[PDB]
Amino acid sequence: VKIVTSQAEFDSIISQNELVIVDFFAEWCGPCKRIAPFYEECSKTYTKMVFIKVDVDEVSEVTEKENITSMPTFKVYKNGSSVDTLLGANDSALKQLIEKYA
Amino acid sequence: MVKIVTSQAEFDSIISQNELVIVDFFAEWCGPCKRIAPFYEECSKTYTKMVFIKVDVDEVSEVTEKENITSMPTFKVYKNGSSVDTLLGANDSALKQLIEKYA
Repeated sequence: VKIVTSQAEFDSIISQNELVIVDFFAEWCGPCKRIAPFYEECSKTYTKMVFIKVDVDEVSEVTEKENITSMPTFKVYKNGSSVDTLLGANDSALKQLIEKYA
Repeated sequence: MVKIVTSQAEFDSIISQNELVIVDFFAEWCGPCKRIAPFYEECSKTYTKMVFIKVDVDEVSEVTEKENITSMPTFKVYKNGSSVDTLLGANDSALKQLIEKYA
């Protein structure tokens, strides 16, 4: 699962893929680490969607622009725009979000 | 997509008609078991080399007593009809590791 290291790379991936999900994680956040393996797993089966990760401190610029309050946050983008957004680390909840779009 | 096994005969059959079987010993009274269910179902979709089954410890008492299941949940893997590895607890990272060890 691609970890995005810059604004440019974020803006680029989101703009030239019709379906992208982004997992806003951080190494200081336990729940994020908990759900990572499940996220990795889904990215394997739900091939209609591009899976990326963004470390909220690593790319501050993107977190402040995407307005992230709690941790983790999963946002999906369709055609370059924010469409759905889920807060927290629950497996079934995240499954339900992904299936909504693939 | 993950068979719930409802009898010892069926348990025995699957274990013996299949090269690799992983089994998730769950129960409806066990919170942890319910949490890890979606990950297990997901894994079954991708790690196709291996047959995933669930067994409810109380529904199939005879099996849980024979397989000597103490903690909940328990995942066992079987290669060629014999118990080969067993993981206790509901940890996504750990369960992945166990499955990856065989597919």
